[PDB]
Amino acid sequence: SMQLNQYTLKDEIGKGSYGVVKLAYNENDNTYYAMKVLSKKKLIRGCIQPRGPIEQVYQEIAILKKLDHPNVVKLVEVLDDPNEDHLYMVFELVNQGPVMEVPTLKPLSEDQARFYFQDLIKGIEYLHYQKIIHRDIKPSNLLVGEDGHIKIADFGVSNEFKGSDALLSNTVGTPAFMAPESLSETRKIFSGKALDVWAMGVTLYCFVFGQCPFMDERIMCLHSKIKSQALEFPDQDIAEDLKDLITRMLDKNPESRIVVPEIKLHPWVTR
Ligand SMILES: CC[C@@H]1C(=O)N(C)c2cnc(Nc3ccc(C(=O)NC4CCN(C)CC4)cc3OC)nc2N1C1CCCC1
Repeated sequence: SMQLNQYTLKDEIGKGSYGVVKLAYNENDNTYYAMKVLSKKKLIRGCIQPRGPIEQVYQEIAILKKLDHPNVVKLVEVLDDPNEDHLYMVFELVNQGPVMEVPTLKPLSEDQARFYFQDLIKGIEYLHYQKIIHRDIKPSNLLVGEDGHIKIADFGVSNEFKGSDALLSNTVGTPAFMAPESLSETRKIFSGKALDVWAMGVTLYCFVFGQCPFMDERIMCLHSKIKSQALEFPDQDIAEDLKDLITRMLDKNPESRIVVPEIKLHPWVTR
């Protein structure tokens, strides 16, 4: 292990382009946390020129500091010495980790999917209320806590807006979960809340089938399938109310796509 202020850093629980995540034991309160460790030098290294990479991280932090909800992760501390390369983001630990990796041969049951989907609705409703568009909803960003409920993580590409919805032009997120309106070659403008609904719909399909509705290892071909291919369900066999709900979330037109208030009232959700 190693010591970092009051924390004892232990097993590595994650890694990515961002850096790494360590299990961190706080010696003052005898509690485990998740510590994301980022290198400023490594971060330095709809196609708008975004703000710089360290600056994106501070935007993520600013968003996380506004959020306090049982189905959203909780940032507790940021350590950022101006004379050090590393930035540390300390979160409350979410015991059981990501709900699933996709693809998997082990999909969730319909009832287990409903349970988590209800948590996902509650978290997204809260985020939208707080004027945050998440932009990277997918199963691996939904963490299962000790109480068995999911929490929405990874606000790395999330947007904060003022007014009734965001007006977005940047094509960010995970390709398999991006909505068709975000994928035009033509520079255009799209609303944010519907992006999250689309991603929820892909997520729900993944929950019950273990594989995404649009799949291709070639990202260019994946984008084409999302824009042009009709949604199809395998033969293996889900309830018709579930197919209806997924179908409505995966409406390619964001003007007619189901909205969160309606999702809350859908038969599959309320049973
Ligand atoms: C801090 C970033 C983010 C967050 O926002 N919070 C709050 C968070 C809270 N708690 C966790 N917890 C755990 C996450 C992953 C694991 C785990 O078992 N990881 C494996 C280790 C071996 N490796 C080869 C494959 C992965 C265990 C966790 O808790 C015991 N993760 C969190 N994550 C991330 C979610 C994926 C990476 C970390």
